[PDB]
Amino acid sequence: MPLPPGWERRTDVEGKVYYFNVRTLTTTWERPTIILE
Repeated sequence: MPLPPGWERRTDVEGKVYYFNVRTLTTTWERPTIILE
């Protein structure tokens, strides 16, 4: 499960990891899939 450029994964104080699509500025609990359009 690769992370295409423009994807970052950040951990919150809760110990949770949220995924941020930097390209569209989206904060989601969805693992970076093989390309997202």
